[PDB]
This record gives sequence, structure tokens and C-alpha cells, in this order.
Amino acid sequence: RMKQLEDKVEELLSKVYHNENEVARLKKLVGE
Amino acid sequence: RMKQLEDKVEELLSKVYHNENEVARLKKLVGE
Amino acid sequence: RMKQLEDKVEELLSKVYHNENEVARLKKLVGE
Ligand SMILES: [Cl-]
Ligand SMILES: [Cl-]
Ligand SMILES: [Cl-]
Ligand SMILES: [Cl-]
Repeated sequence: RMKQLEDKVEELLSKVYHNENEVARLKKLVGE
Repeated sequence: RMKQLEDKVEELLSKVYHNENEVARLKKLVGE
Repeated sequence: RMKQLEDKVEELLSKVYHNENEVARLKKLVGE
């Protein structure tokens, strides 16, 4: 379970960062 | 702590996916 | 590895919530 967990956190890290970047751009495009 | 961790990753998975979906729609609505 | 994992989930919790809040506002600003 520890390796399952670490693999999944590694994946979540990436998706969260991606979402941060997309939100940053959207904020710019809307002026927020 | 292992069960706490897994429960929390399970919850984070869901929220991240939800955020991905909402961002996808917003990108469409703004044209991004 | 357990402490590394918990520290990282704690950080991901925060970033996910932040992203939720930003998405909520954007949805309002676009009308989504
Ligand atoms: Cl990171
Ligand atoms: Cl997220
Ligand atoms: Cl998933
Ligand atoms: Cl939380």
C-alpha cells in the first residue's frame, strides 16, 4: 500500500500543478 | 496513519478530477 | 516515507482547496 500511495501522490502532484497553471491563465483571460 | 493517508488520497483524487472537469468547461467558455 | 507522504498530502490538500476557491470565483465571473 505504501508504493500505491506514493505513486498516486506523484500523480496527484502533477495534476494539481497543471490545474494551478490553467487557473492562472484563466484568471488572466477573465481579469481576476 | 496509513488508513488516514489512503482515505485522504481517495478524497483528493475526486476533488482533483472535479477541478479538472470544471477547468475544461471554463476553458471552453472563455475560448482557452 | 510515511512522513514524506503525510507532509505532501498536507500540501496537496491546501493547493486543491485553493484551486476549488479560484474555480468557484471564475465560474461566477463567467456565469458557469
Ligand atoms: Cl510538487
Ligand atoms: Cl486541483
Ligand atoms: Cl484517479
Ligand atoms: Cl481538506
